[PDB]
Amino acid sequence: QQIKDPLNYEVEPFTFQNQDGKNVSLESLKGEVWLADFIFTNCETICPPMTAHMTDLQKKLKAENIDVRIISFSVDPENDKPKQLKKFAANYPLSFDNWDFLTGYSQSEIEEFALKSFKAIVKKPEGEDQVIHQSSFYLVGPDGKVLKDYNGVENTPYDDIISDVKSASTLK
Ligand SMILES: [Ca+2]
Ligand SMILES: [Ca+2]
Ligand SMILES: [Ca+2]
Ligand SMILES: [Ca+2]
Ligand SMILES: [Ca+2]
Ligand SMILES: [Ca+2]
Ligand SMILES: [Ca+2]
Ligand SMILES: [Ca+2]
Repeated sequence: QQIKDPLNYEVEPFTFQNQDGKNVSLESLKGEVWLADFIFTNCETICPPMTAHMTDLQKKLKAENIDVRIISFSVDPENDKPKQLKKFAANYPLSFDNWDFLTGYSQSEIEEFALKSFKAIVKKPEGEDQVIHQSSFYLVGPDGKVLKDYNGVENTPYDDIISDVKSASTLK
């Protein structure tokens, strides 16, 4: 199975901090397939579904014994410190074993990283957000190129994403 019309976007170099305060870099992800999304922690009124979907994705990949990493980038890094990241994650039955939630950057940095790497327009919350616009899941290959995007908000094609993770792993 060969991966379709790959997006081939180049993820910019980065070093951010995870929920345990540990450095995570693009370089550190070299040779690994991974999945990426964009989240914020501060929502009383309806929280977006992305982390819930990603949680069920994480479970499905664990069940097929698939080597993958998961990265969630914060889009409100001023509020989302490593402790807030932990407390958010606590609302979900997810494992940190192959998932990092990242912060340690300004709003400007992440906005520009997201536009260059993923062609995504991210923004701060207005204290709330159902979802404003799409939000997508991205598949990144072992050499740091974005290969595919998927809808993380509704009707996530879990089986397609799993099949693409397996194919992106090939020949290594
Ligand atoms: Ca790097
Ligand atoms: Ca940095
Ligand atoms: Ca940093
Ligand atoms: Ca190096
Ligand atoms: Ca669920
Ligand atoms: Ca791995
Ligand atoms: Ca905020
Ligand atoms: Ca669903």
